[PDB]
Amino acid sequence: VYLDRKLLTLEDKELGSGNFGTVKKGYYQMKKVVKTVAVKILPALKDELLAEANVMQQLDNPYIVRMIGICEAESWMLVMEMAELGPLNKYLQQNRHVKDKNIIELVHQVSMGMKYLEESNFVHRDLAARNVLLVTQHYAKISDFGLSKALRADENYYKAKWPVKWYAPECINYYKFSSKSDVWSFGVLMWEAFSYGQKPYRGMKGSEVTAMLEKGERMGCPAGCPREMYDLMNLCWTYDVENRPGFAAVELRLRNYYYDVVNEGHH
Ligand SMILES: COc1ccc(Nc2nc(N3CC[C@H](NC(=O)c4ccc(C(=O)O)cc4)C3)nc3scnc23)cc1OC
Repeated sequence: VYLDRKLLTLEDKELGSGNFGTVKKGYYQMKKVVKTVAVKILPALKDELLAEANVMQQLDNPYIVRMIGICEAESWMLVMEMAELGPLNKYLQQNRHVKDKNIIELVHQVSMGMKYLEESNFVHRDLAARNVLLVTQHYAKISDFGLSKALRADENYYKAKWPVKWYAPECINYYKFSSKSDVWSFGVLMWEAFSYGQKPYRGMKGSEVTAMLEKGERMGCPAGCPREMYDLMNLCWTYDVENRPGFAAVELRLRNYYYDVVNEGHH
């Protein structure tokens, strides 16, 4: 898990920054091959990066960004496998030609990764289109585990600036974060994807979003988004935690609809 700084070569330019730290492109000499990497570079900030690394170490799924390891040099560094195409929202903003079938493919991949995360009893707590990274146009991975929590053996939730527009009502009202709250976030992520990376709740303050949702109102159907996918969004935005679907149910719906669209394409 502990990497050798002299086997790591970093670029001068920066890729971008998340909630904390800064990410640069790099190259790491493995056992034989050289691997292209994305490297998060920086007392509280040190522990946050190590907690993020601790979460990633425990995860093993094709639809989740893999950690290569950590290194304490100029600063603490978190070395991850590179996803070359970057954040999903930014990609779709630059590529409006991307077909509806392709969007379904990508959000289904996210649902598979989240089904695994749910099974593993980890809550992501920051699921948004910005935190889905593209390996290719047809391969998405979940990233940015800086706010993620391993659930206690005896509880199905974690009790806690917040990304309010992605948060379920129980997160706001009770500070409770579960796989179900991740499902709510996933609904917002779906809306973002089908809106080609547009920000949700445009022009609204966090408090106004909370007020809107309390009234039972939800964001409208994005232009060109299939009704079946908008229906799934709304299901993810079920106010009641118990009645809201888990990721097993969400993944199955997406899987089945994706196959329907693949079938229509062949006809
Ligand atoms: C195409 O450019 C790219 C190519 C590869 C990558 N690749 C990668 N970037 C990042 N970071 C994690 C932290 C950085 N966040 C933002 O830059 C950002 C973006 C958008 C919003 C918003 O809309 O709110 C917020 C934050 C990006 N992490 C990993 S892990 C494996 N690959 C990457 C990134 C590119 O862009 C950063």
